[PDB]
Amino acid sequence: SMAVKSIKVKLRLDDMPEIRAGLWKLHKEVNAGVRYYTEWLSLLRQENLYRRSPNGDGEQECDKTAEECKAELLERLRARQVENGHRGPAGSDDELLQLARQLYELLVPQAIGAKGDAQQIARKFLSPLADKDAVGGLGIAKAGNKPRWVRMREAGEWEEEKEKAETRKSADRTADVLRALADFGLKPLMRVYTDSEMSSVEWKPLRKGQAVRTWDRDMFQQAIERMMSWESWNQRVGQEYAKLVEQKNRFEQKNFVGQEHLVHLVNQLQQDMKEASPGLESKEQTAHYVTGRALRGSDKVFEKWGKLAPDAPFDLYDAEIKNVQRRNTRRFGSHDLFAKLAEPEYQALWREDASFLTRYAVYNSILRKLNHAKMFATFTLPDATAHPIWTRFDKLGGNLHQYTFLFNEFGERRHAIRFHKLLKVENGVAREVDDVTVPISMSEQLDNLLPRDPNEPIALYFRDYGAEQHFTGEFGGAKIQCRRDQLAHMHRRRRDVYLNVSVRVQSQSEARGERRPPYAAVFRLVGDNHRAFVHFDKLSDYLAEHPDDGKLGSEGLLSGLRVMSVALGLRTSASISVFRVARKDELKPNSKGRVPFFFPIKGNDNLVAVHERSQLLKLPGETESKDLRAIREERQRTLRQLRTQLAYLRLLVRCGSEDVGRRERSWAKLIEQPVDAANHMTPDWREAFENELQKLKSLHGICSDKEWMDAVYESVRRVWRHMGKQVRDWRKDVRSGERPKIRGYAKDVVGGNSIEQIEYLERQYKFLKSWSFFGKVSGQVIRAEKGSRFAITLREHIDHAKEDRLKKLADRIIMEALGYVYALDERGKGKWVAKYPPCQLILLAELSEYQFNNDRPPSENNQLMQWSHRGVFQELINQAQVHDLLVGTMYAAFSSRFDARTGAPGIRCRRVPARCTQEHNPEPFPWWLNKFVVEHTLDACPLRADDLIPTGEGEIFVSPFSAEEGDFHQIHAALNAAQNLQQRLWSDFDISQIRLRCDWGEVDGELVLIPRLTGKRTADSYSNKVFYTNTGVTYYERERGREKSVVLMRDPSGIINRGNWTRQKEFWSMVNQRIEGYLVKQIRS
RNA sequence: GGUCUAGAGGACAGAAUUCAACGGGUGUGCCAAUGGCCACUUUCCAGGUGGCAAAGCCCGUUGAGCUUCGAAGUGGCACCAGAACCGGAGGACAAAGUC
DNA sequence: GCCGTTTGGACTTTGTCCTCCGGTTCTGGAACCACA
DNA sequence: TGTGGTTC
Repeated sequence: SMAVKSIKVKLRLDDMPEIRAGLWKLHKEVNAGVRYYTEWLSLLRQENLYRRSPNGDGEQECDKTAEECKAELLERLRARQVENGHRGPAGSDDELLQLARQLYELLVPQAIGAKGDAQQIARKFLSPLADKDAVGGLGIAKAGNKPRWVRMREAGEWEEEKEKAETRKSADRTADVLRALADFGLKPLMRVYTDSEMSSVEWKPLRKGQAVRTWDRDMFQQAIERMMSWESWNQRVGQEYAKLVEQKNRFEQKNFVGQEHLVHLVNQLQQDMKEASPGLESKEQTAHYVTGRALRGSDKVFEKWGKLAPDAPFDLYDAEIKNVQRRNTRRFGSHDLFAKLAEPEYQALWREDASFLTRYAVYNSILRKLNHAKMFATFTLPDATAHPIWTRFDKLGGNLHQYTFLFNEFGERRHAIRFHKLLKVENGVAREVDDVTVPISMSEQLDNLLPRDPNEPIALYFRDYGAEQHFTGEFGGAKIQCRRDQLAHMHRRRRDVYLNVSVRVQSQSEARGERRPPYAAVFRLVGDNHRAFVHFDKLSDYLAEHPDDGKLGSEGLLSGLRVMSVALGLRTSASISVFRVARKDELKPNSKGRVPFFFPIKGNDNLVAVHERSQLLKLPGETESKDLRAIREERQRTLRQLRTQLAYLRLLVRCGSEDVGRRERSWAKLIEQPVDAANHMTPDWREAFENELQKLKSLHGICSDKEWMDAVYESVRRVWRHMGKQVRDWRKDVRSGERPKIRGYAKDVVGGNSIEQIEYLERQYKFLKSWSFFGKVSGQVIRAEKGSRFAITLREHIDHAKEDRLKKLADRIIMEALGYVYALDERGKGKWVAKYPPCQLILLAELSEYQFNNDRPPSENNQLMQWSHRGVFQELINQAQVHDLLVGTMYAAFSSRFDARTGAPGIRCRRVPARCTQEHNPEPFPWWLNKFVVEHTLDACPLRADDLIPTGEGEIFVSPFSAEEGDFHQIHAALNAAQNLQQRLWSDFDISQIRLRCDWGEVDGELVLIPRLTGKRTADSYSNKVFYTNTGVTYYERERGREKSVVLMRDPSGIINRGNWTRQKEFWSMVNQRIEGYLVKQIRS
């Protein structure tokens, strides 16, 4: 309900090692206590425990079976009866096992599917289970917080709330289980950890009537928490595994019921390639099974195969596969699969049903995921070093061991933390102490915290650049943390210790006592994806109640109604456009009186959405220039040299193979061509590689096998030991190298927080991994060892690089939404200024389904991980909670392929750079300019500057503007996609207005396309309608309601095919003809 | 100034372009930002492990020298965390088949 | 023809190791009454 | 604004 934030603080423990040792001892004690109670709960559960399987990661073993638990549980219960001196009934084994299971389901209600409060369960049971004289859980004690009906009776009147206490107390089996434990001599079931032989700490003596310390209550709660969440996963994993088995059986008899002979044929196929595979021996059940990844682009190959003869030779089938791969090498599948599918014995898989293999690929993915799906969640006890939990500290006034944050205890910014209870270790003995004041290391992050009330040392103020008034906040719970790397170690040194303080920050809306900001009732956010929908009924009154008054920054959220759409990307991290809800009674802009761009709003005809500003929120390093382009090439010069040198080293190693026909085909690739025509290698190493080749050329065929192979391996050592020194010097220049470093603020940097700089680091890790695992023996596999770590310092740097990019991206988006701009003065040199009124809503693209998938090529998956847009989406929701900013998503299908102003479909294009058209020393063409010139054969055509090149992936969106051939509307692709999200917000857009999936069928005697009713919007418009044709390309609607489905497209602007419903294939070829076909024809002249 | 609208911090192209003392401090990190030496890992490179060492770092002041108008400038940025878990995919190695 | 993204290299199959990205389930309390 | 057992 309230924004919580963690500020990690470091403790200066240099001048007091007796307290540093006490904190470490306290950390070991709390982990040992949690492990004691967690182990007790696992025995009361008396079910199977599963652990991580060694000697192979994947499956899971049975660490402790149920009979082992029940046997060990009974050993403790019987020994406890003896320890309590029980003289009454001992109870049978089955009675004690049922009582223990009952108690477990009260401690962890998630075991049976119920809900449980970890705070209140641990408070309710620790004393009744560990205090010898406890009366809690029963109905005897008069203490405790008054019930909810007693609070109403005294103020706020009662009748129904006193009934709910009784009917809930009737179904409360706590009193009977505790009395059943008492009758069996188990009145103290477990032991208080601090008051037992397990702890060697000399704790403060127990008070009268005290048996449990505050430390034990911290331990017992953390044991219930980890137990509850794990039990919730046991139920969740079991359910999701059961749904998989149902998915498998509900799929065979619902997809290919009458297609049984094809299933037997593809099984022969999957085992045909299984035997004829020269790769590694198969071990998985689904090995060589037909997957969707291997069938990538099979739709194009099958249509091109249908236009052939079944008895035709291979090459015409094979060259028809090569053409599909050449069209785009990235979105292509397996050549060998299509090579075997062209064989006449397997042609029936794609000839009869052209969609069978993709259906069966889904069935194979269900088979593989079912073979790896777990049935139970692994159970791992806490460990002080391996799997640590952290000792908690309640705030001042809490019920646990508390702490105060001391502002300026030793200086201007020298803060301190006073632990009211702690441990102190002097000459090996651990001793509990009181009132320990510990200074804090300097933290500029702590400068955002200011004390609020002297009488209450919990209140604070919270600073923020995007808030003119500081937020009111309180200190919360804290936890003592140590570094994970300084944890498994022991040594004999005096280990940094941190305190992780939770800060609860109150937003400006929450400070006024409102559940939600007043503009929250205008925007409906649905689901976890925060799908945004506008209450068009209510925004006419909101503008009357909240008129624009010009207040900037965080002071203008209650005046006006603005929305900022964001288009995330890789070249530019964020592209934004701001719109304002205003009456159509407007006027001309300040500059040159050009009517402002606006969108109509559904429902309200008096109100529109006026465009305010559009910007590219480029993180540092996302710029480009002549000098920047050169430095970025030089920073990877030696790296790209060593990468290609390694590729030719492996070619030389294959020449030393024991397989005649491998070394001969490999030795052919070395002597047939020159070594480095592209000059990608270093000069000196290339010369050494040429010497060994010409040396082996004077021995090939002349010498014997075991004498030639011996020379090949000796020439590999000389060249590998040579390149080894090159890799050594390269790394020396990477860590210790003296490259220029920025001072102060500066735009146009080398890498900064750009995707390229992170991949510049990733490229170094990929090569070093390839360099260390490079094998000098041909055919040997070298993988990492079962627990090794590689490039620890570089890997942590790449992760810290992505973490810093993610947080700075979300902050830029929010600072812009709030209306703040970081501007330079050179007399102040950069300062956040409130320049614009704020936006109450940040509109993102709904991309929850754009996840990593095996169907996508591994490159496209790699980009999605570099991008990590879902991480940007979650970081925005976190940082926006304090600023009362709403973050919502919009249906993003075809957001970048349709015009935001016109509505006509378009093509992403690039413009020719002037480096390639200047007559004085022209630079070579890029990759996209070459592919475009090759497709249309424009070698003798002179390109000009800023020539549009339709590539389908550029940063410039081009759409036809009218029937005039060449009349184009050009705009930034990311900003067009950003404005499209805005246009869809105010019009209540649905994909059914542009795209429709249909199936053939009979309705009124003629063959027509029946549209698929997906969602209530599609059913509201096209349920009673149907589409007919005369040519098969342009469809028209009626009013009555092959085997594959047909997708219909529509131009809302009426420019392409007069906005009639068109088949998807011909529709986009018409868009291509009016853009690509025109630009190509004009270039030819 | 050329190109392109959204008319804005507009967008693409172009032309243009650091020491030294002393004092204080070193939360987690990034910005061209990945520490150094020695030893061990059979062997040289990579990677790992251990040890050692001084610091390297910022902030302030006083001096120097740079570089633009005697004055100014020689650092900026972001930060919601903890534990366990279940998934989703990458990376590397070898063989084979492919633009 | 491809929703969303768009890198120099791109693509598939087999097994086995290290890493990263995404999402779940718990958490980072409150308050009364006898104490001596 | 105590703690420690106890109830919400």
